[PDB]
Amino acid sequence: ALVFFAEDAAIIGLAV
Amino acid sequence: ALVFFAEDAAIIGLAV
Amino acid sequence: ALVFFAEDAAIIGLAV
Amino acid sequence: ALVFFAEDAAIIGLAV
Amino acid sequence: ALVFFAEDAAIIGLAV
Amino acid sequence: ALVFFAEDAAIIGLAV
Amino acid sequence: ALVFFAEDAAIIGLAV
Amino acid sequence: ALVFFAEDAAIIGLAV
Amino acid sequence: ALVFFAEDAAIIGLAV
Amino acid sequence: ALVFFAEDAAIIGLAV
Amino acid sequence: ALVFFAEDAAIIGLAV
Amino acid sequence: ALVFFAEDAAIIGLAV
Repeated sequence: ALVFFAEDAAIIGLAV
Repeated sequence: ALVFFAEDAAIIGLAV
Repeated sequence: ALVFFAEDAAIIGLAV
Repeated sequence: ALVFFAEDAAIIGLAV
Repeated sequence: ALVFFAEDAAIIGLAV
Repeated sequence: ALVFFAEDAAIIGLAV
Repeated sequence: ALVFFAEDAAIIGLAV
Repeated sequence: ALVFFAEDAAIIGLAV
Repeated sequence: ALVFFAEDAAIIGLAV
Repeated sequence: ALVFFAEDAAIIGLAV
Repeated sequence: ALVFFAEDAAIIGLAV
Repeated sequence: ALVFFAEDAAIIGLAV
């Protein structure tokens, strides 16, 4: 799976 | 809001 | 073009 | 995280 | 199918 | 323009 | 609604 | 940044 | 395949 | 046009 | 919910 | 990388 990143604090993974 | 990242140079935020 | 990032290991570019 | 909405019944969250 | 919402006035469905 | 919605609290517009 | 464009020939609308 | 196009009238930019 | 357009200068194709 | 697939039962087309 | 498909091996569901 | 599918004929991969 791919893991995108986004700041939400911390930078979290968004895994697909 | 979430902040995505992209290189455009520098790595800019893309906020949603 | 923009370059997004994703972990796949290593963090790869995804260029648009 | 953001929560989008969609009807599926009920209107469910889609969290990112 | 899922139905997203968007204001366009009225709030319309966007069905997928 | 279209206005999507997301909970972030409050439900904010995301306009396109 | 918004109308995006894409070549498919001709350039067609994609309406949302 | 990239600029997408959409008819909304006129054809507007959507910049990212 | 579909070809989207974006200004980047020139208007480039983005083919899918 | 492209036709994506999704299970919804049956696997339906999503045409663009 | 919808289930998209992607090869990752095996073809996995991506449910929304 | 992930490989999505779309009919375009044949069903082609779309790799990310």
